[PDB]
Amino acid sequence: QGVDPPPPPGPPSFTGTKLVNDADHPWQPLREGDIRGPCPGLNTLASHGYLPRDGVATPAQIITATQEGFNFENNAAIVATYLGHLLNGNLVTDLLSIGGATPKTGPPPPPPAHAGGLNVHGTFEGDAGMTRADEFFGDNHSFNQTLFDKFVDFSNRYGGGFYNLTVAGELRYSRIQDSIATNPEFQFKNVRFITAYGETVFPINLFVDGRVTTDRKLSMEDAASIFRDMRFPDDFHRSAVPASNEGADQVLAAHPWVPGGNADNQVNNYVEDPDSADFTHLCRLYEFVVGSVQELYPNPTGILRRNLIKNLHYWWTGVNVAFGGCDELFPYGQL
Ligand SMILES: *[C@@H]1O[C@H](CO)[C@@H](O[C@@H]2O[C@H](CO)[C@@H](O[C@@H]3O[C@H](CO[C@H]4O[C@H](CO[C@H]5O[C@H](CO)[C@@H](O)[C@H](O)[C@@H]5O)[C@@H](O)[C@H](O[C@H]5O[C@H](CO)[C@@H](O)[C@H](O)[C@@H]5O)[C@@H]4O)[C@@H](O)[C@H](O[C@H]4O[C@H](CO)[C@@H](O)[C@H](O)[C@@H]4O)[C@@H]3O)[C@H](O)[C@H]2NC(C)=O)[C@H](O)[C@H]1NC(C)=O
Ligand SMILES: *[C@@H]1O[C@H](CO)[C@@H](O[C@@H]2O[C@H](CO)[C@@H](O[C@@H]3O[C@H](CO[C@H]4O[C@H](CO)[C@@H](O)[C@H](O)[C@@H]4O)[C@@H](O)[C@H](O[C@H]4O[C@H](CO)[C@@H](O)[C@H](O)[C@@H]4O)[C@@H]3O)[C@H](O)[C@H]2NC(C)=O)[C@H](O)[C@H]1NC(C)=O
Ligand code: HEM
Ligand SMILES: [Mg+2]
Repeated sequence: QGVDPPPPPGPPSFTGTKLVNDADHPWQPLREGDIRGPCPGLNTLASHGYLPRDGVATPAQIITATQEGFNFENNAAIVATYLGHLLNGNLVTDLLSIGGATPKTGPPPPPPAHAGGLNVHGTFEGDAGMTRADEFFGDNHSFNQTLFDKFVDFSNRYGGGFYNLTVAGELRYSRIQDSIATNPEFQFKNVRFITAYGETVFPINLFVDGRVTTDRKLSMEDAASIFRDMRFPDDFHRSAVPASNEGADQVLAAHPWVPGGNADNQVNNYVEDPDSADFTHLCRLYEFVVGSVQELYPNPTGILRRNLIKNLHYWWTGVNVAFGGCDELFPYGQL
């Protein structure tokens, strides 16, 4: 009772700004069974009906929604979506939960695979987020007001009351320090190291109304609306261009940092990891995930094997462009 996975959707026909908070996409409250998770973007899209409102969707639905709702760039959408799906989705039913585990993704895969959703900590979701607390403290998915207060503080201190690139640079480093000091299991390597810098600029490039073209900066009201209430600002117009992680290099430059983590279940004991992916060694990330998938799926056969092969190729198509050329791996051979 499986599905044949379609290739990834391409870019939208129209790539300009438009009203996305419109009559066909109203904010609605959560009903019982509806799933939300650590991504404010996907949360908002589900709560406006760009995604299924229950928070379970196909990879193709996620790509279309991120493009339609926010003008997320096509390749960035492919890289993030199939990463999330390979690690956390059900490859047979072609369904991914944007939060925790649910029967809505269908019959479970064979362990060690889990199809447990974007909430699963360790390989995609990780530490030193802006509005979510590290998993060590007990909840890696819920909005956290204490962290949002720090968001506001840093915006007051560095951005005249608004979130801009200067704020992003300072906040990213401070949050890393918070975790070093307080989380003995703190990890900041591989996937998390790369995705964390991109996440800090998404509020600027995607959450700021697209009619704003000079001095792009996010108000705390708009930040609260998306990060906490999963709601587009009134009359929200998406980015006038497809966009992703522009400026992430500047965030790293403001406080140069190396992948690693706290060693030996001890705080204030951050050790570099020289084998981790970084921004000049991106193909390492590709290989780490192919390997993680091999751990989840040690001996797949049948429809599962087929869908794995397809989804792996789909992910490579995005990664190849985004990382500037990586040799494709074939852990389960070819079709
Ligand atoms: C995110 O948000 C933040 C917040 O909104 C934003 O910050 C702004 O960033 C810009 C720069 O990008 C800031 O503007 C710059 O300010 C520099 C520092 O200003 C001080 O020093 C000036 C130079 O000193 C001379 O004069 C003093 C005596 O006053 C003397 O001791 C020195 O020896 C020296 O001779 C000084 O002129 C300036 O005072 C003026 O401005 C203040 C207000 O800031 C005003 O109260 C004064 O009356 C007076 O008008 C101040 O004391 C400054 O050096 C710098 O100038 C360069 O650039 C301009 C053009 O941009 C050139 O004309 C000039 O020749 C220099 O090359 C520039 O003006 C701005 O102040 C920040 N705003 C805030 C609120 O912090 C970030 O940019 C945002 N980040 C992103 C990524 O967007
Ligand atoms: C919302 O998110 C926040 C931020 O993550 C959560 O709050 C944190 O909760 C943890 C767990 O209780 C706190 O951890 C402890 O912090 C000590 C350091 O405190 C200093 O620094 C912080 C900021 O960096 C200041 O707030 C604080 O006043 C101090 O100046 C550590 O020394 C503690 O270590 C002990 O426990 C660990 C774990 O068992 C051991 O490994 C250590 O050896 C040691 O015994 C500890 O880590 C943390 O301080 C909190 N941070 C903040 C900023 O408040 C919220 O719980 C979360 N939920 C909510 C409330 O919405
Ligand atoms: C394309 C598919 C997407 C996937 C699979 C995805 C997945 C994730 C995951 C798993 C996290 C949590 C990582 C963490 O902080 O621990 C996350 C965080 C985040 N995502 Fe997404 N995301 C996607 C698209 C988007 C889009 C389009 C935006 C913006 C419009 C966005 C904005 C964010 C932001 C800002 C965070 C950080 C939240 C915080 O630190 O408080 N994402 N995403
Ligand atoms: Mg996190």
